[PDB]
Amino acid sequence: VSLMEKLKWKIKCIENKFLNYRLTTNETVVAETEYGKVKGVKRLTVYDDSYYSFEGIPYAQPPVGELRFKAPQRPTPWDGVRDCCNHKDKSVQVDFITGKVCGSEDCLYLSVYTNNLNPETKRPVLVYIHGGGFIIGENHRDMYGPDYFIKKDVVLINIQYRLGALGFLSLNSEDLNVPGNAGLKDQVMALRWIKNNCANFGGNPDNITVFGESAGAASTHYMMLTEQTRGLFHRGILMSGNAICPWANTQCQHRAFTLAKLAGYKGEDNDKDVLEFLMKAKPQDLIKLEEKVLTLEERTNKVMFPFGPTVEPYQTADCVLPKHPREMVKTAWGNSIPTMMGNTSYEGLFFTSILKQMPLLVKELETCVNFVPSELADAERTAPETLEMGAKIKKAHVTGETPTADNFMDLCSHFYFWFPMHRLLQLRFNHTSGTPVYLYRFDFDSEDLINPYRIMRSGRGVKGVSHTDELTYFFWNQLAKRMPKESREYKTIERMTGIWTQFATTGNPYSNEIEGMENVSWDPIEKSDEVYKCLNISDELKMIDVPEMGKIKQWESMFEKHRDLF
Repeated sequence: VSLMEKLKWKIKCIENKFLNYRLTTNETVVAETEYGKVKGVKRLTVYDDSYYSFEGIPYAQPPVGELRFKAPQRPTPWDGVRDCCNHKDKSVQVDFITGKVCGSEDCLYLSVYTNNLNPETKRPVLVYIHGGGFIIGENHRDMYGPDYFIKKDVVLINIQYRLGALGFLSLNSEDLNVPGNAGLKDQVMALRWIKNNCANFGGNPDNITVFGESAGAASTHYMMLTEQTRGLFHRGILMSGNAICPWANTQCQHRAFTLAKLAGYKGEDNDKDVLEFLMKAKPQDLIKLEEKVLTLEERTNKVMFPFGPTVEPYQTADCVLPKHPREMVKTAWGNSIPTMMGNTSYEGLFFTSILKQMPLLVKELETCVNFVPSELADAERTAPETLEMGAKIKKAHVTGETPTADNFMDLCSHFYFWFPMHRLLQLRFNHTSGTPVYLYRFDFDSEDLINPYRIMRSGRGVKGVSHTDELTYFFWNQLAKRMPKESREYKTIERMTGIWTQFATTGNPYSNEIEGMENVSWDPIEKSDEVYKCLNISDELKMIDVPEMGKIKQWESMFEKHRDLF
């Protein structure tokens, strides 16, 4: 990331600190939790609203020392008042602006926000799980500010969970009790804390919505798949992702050794000696080296991250993913709760940055074999069957004689997002009570209001609605500003938070108290539907047929001779 964006960020960081001070009040409050009392504080928003803020509530034991890489344990109760007027640190990770490691191993906290601590009726409980590819992210308000949501009458909660190798190391040896998915197991324990404590903040424990975007979307989906959380929450919103996206799981059991070697380990590939080294290494050193773990083969086959969600090699008490995600949909309690899913209108436009450093990636579209789903393609991607699937991909996205950058980013929309969405819907249809699923397509483009991910994807002065462009209209961030109430930006904030809160409350996303939904008749998807219908969210709110349907079906035809793998 460029030196200018670095200094610009440094200055906005300094601004945000002083703003946060100014926006604080002296009105402190105390709430009960099952672990003991917590002291929160009231804060202001730039829209002259206010909210109670409880930050830094522990939901797990600090996972340091001997607890590193392990499933989380319940925190120790205290008797007195715990100070929750300040945010805790983020999970150890590489900062995308600076490039330096930041954060701490002590990161298993959550934040509770609400405009009213003593509501006359118990409120909808909304739980946000952040994305960031399971390797970056945080619940700090400089990134996920509750300022928009607190205009509505909900309780909003933002969790953290362990990222990267510290969150997702996995070892085969059953004796060492590092099966994997510790970060997911962090999410489960936060959910249980939210179940049992949200009433003390005015929340309805029988009306909880979990939602997330990107890796947060796949997390939300994982929380709907596992037996560990059955009945815990009642609605789900999958924003740009789910658990069967190609990036959303990987078998990483051999990569521990690679990571140890990068970090100075001398010895042989056996799990015990690997684990002992990794247990004593500096967290920052482990996180800094994660970038180098993936081989060239793996990157070529589109493996995006070294460590992440995985099928655990042996079942333990806290086990979360005991089979491949596709197999879990077939037995998932979450299949029978109201669900909303959706994508932006140009998801893959995100990858512009990566394309500018690697122009060669656009030649991959000449045969498109590297984009054939892994479970279908051969090792070298050279088999005649593979070139044949590759061809079907190429006819779907290459518009001219020669492949373009837009063809590429278009393909990525489908490879990483639409096609996995299509596979999940169809699969879910086969194994469900018949609760509704609603589709949206976020198609609103503005550059007047942005979020920090635009800095990352080099999204300055680039038209189209990329992956994460929608977060801008849900949370406050330190790049935001107060928008006039008549602006298209402000109106979309109202519409977006309105719909989400409407769905959180009723399990139905439609309301005519939302401006622009007058002629909207938003139906759920039926299995009988050959074409997906979704609410397209732009300057106007209009029900349409999913524009990406034709390509979606083209991708499906790769499974013609392999329908059981669909």
